[PDB]
Amino acid sequence: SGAIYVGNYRVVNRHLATHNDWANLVWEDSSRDLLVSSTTAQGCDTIARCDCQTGVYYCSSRRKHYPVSFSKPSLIFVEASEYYPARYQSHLMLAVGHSEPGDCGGILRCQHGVVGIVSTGGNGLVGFADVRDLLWLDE
Ligand SMILES: CSc1ccccc1CC(=O)N1CC[C@@H]2[C@H](C1)[C@H]2C(N)=O
Ligand SMILES: [Zn+2]
Repeated sequence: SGAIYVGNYRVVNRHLATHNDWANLVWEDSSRDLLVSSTTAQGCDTIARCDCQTGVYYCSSRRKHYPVSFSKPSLIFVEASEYYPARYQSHLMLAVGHSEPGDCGGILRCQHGVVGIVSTGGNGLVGFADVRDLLWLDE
């Protein structure tokens, strides 16, 4: 679990979105595993606007942060899941690193701010859904 709080928006994994997230829906993209809902309180997270390929992510299954190198956002095999079936996540970045399913929602950050959230992985990989292209989150 986990979310990004920026302005009057809450960014979560679409597969973990709650009833309240869907009742206050702003945008969702099944192909990206993202959902953005509106909030009453103002969030103070900063979204990164960059092309960094290195950062640090939080891994709840180890209670640890790990530094990683990750690929640029691209279309990639997501193993047909319970929430979804086979298809290629768009805007997904991969790194070598530990992850388990509840790891989804952990934040990946670079020196510029939030880059994305854990969204795929397995067999020694970890996938992050990029949010740097969502320029509207800042307004
Ligand atoms: C960190 S995910 C993971 C980690 C180790 C082992 C297995 C997984 C896979 C997993 O259970 N997933 C959650 C639901 C859907 C795909 C990934 C998500 C998507 N974005 O399509
Ligand atoms: Zn950066």
